[PDB]
Amino acid sequence: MDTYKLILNGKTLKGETTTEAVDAAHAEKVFKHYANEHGVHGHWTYDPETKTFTVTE
Repeated sequence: MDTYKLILNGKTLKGETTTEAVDAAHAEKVFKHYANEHGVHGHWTYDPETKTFTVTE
C-alpha cells in the first residue's frame, strides 16, 4: 500500500490529508468520506504522478 493524498480547496478552507490504500480507487472512496465529513464539495481530479486527488469547491 502506497499513500495517496487529498488536497481540499474550499472557498474559505484548505485541507490536506493522506491515506494508505491498495490503489487510487480505494483511496478515492476513503477521500470522499473525508471531503463530505468536512463539508467541502466540488470538482475532483487525480494527478497520477503525485498520487494526489484535489477537490476544489
